[PDB]
Amino acid sequence: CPLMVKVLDAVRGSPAINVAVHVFRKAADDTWEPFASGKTSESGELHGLTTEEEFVEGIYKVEIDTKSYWKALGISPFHEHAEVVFTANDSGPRRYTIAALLSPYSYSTTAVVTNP
Amino acid sequence: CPLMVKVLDAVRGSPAINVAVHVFRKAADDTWEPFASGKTSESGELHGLTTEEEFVEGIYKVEIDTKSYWKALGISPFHEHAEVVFTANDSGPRRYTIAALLSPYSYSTTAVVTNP
Amino acid sequence: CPLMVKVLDAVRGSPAINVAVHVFRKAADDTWEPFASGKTSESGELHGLTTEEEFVEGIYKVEIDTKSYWKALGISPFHEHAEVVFTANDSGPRRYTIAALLSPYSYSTTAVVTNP
Amino acid sequence: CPLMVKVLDAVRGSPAINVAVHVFRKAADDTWEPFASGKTSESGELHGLTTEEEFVEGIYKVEIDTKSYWKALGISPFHEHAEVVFTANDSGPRRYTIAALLSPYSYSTTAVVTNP
Ligand SMILES: Cc1ccc(C(=O)c2cc(O)c(O)c([N+](=O)[O-])c2)cc1
Ligand SMILES: Cc1ccc(C(=O)c2cc(O)c(O)c([N+](=O)[O-])c2)cc1
Repeated sequence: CPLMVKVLDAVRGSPAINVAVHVFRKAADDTWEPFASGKTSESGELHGLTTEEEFVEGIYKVEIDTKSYWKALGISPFHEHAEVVFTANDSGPRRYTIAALLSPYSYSTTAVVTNP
Repeated sequence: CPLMVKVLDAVRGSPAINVAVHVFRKAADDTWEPFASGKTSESGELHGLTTEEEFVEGIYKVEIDTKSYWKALGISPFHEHAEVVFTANDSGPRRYTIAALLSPYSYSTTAVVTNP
Repeated sequence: CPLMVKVLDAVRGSPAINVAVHVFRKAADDTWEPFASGKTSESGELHGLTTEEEFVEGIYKVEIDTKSYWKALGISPFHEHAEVVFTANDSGPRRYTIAALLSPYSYSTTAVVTNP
Repeated sequence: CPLMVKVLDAVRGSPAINVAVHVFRKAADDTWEPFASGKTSESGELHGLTTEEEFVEGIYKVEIDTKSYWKALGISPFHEHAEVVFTANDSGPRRYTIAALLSPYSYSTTAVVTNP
C-alpha cells in the first residue's frame, strides 16, 4: 500500500490509462537503481509497486511516460516525461499517492502523504 | 495597472487569445455589479481594466469565458466558465495579476500580488 | 454514485478535511436552486450528494468553501471560494468526480467523467 | 531570447525570487551536459540563458531548485527539485517560456511556445 501513482487526462476528463511508470531509488553511491515499474489501470491508478518493508527511507524518482501516452492519441506533446523526485519515509513510514494531471503542453503533480 | 488578467492554453502551449473577461464588484445587496471587461490580447493578457482610484477595497469577481474559447477551437469543454472571486486591497492597494491556465476539463488559477 | 467532490491541500500534501461544499442546479427561470450540500471527510472526499435518478440533465454549480478551510489554519487566502459550473448528463448519465487542489493563492480543478 | 523561465509561488501569491535554475542538453551518450544557469529575478523570470544560434534542436532539461526555495522560506517541501524535459525546435526555431507554479507538496509546469 505505501506507493500509488495516479494519472489523469485534463483534455478528456478521464483517467490516463496504460501509462508506463518507472520508479528508481538512489543508491549509496548516488546512482539510480531500478526499484519498480508498471502501467496505469482503467482507473488511471498503479497499485502494488512495493511493500512497507521494501520501501525504506530513501530518495525515490517516479518517471511517468507521458510522451507515449500523447503520441498514441496522435499528439506531439511538449514534455518528454513527467518526473517526480522526493525523499520518502524520512520521519517514519508513510503512504504516498503521487498524482499527475496531464495536458499536451502542461502537467501538474501533487503528493498526498498519509500516516496509516 | 492595478488589475491584469492573463490566460494561457495548456493544449496548444500558447497564450489564450481573444478570451472574453468580465469583472464585477459585489453590491451591498450581494448582487454582482458590472465593473470592467475586455478580451485577452495576442500575449494572453488583458490590461487597462481599472485605475488605482477606482479599484477600492471590495470583493471582486473575474469571469473568464472559457467555453466560448474552446468552442471556437472545435474542442469539447467541461466548464461553463471560469470564475475567480477575491477580496481586493485588504491591507493597502496591491497590483494583482490573475492568471488562468486552461485545459478542456481542468483549469488553474493563481494570483500574483505585488506591492507598488 | 454520480457526483463526488474531492479536495486536496497542496501545502501539506493531504486531504482537505471538513471543507463545506454546496451544489446548486440552474432552474428553468435561470435561478440557482439548492441541490445538495455536505463536507469533505477524512479522505478529502464527499460522497452521497445525489442519486442517478435525481441527477438529471442540467447546469450544476459546485461551490467549495476554501476560504474557511484556510482561515481555520490561520491563513487569509486569496480566493473567497472555488466554484465549478458545468453542464451534466447532456449526452446520457455519467459519473462525475470534481477535484480541487488548494493553495492559499491558487487552486486547480479537474473533472473526471466516466460512463458506468 | 529563445528560452525564458518563470517561477511563481502559490503560497505567497508572488513571484518566486532567487530560485536557482540549471539548463542541460542531452549529450550523444545520453548524459546531461550543462548549458546555462541563473537565478530568477524579482519578477520571477530568468532571461538571457541562451541565443538563437546556440539553441539548436535537441532535448533540453530545466532543473528548478524548489527545495532550496522552500527551505529558505522555512516551509517543509516534498520534492527534491522540479525538472522539465522537452525537445526543442522540432518544427523551426521557437520562443519558449517555461513557467512553474510552486506549492510545497505540488507543482505545475506549462510551456508557452510562440513563433518569432
Ligand atoms: C495557474 C497558472 C499556471 C501557470 C501559468 C503560466 O504559465 C504563466 C505564464 C506566463 O508567461 C505568465 O506571465 C504568468 N503570470 O505572470 O501569471 C503565468 C498561469 C497560471
Ligand atoms: C486539479 C487536481 C490535480 C490533482 C489532484 C490529485 O492529486 C488527485 C489525487 C487523487 O488521489 C485522486 O483520486 C484524484 N481524482 O480522482 O481526481 C486527484 C486533484 C486535482
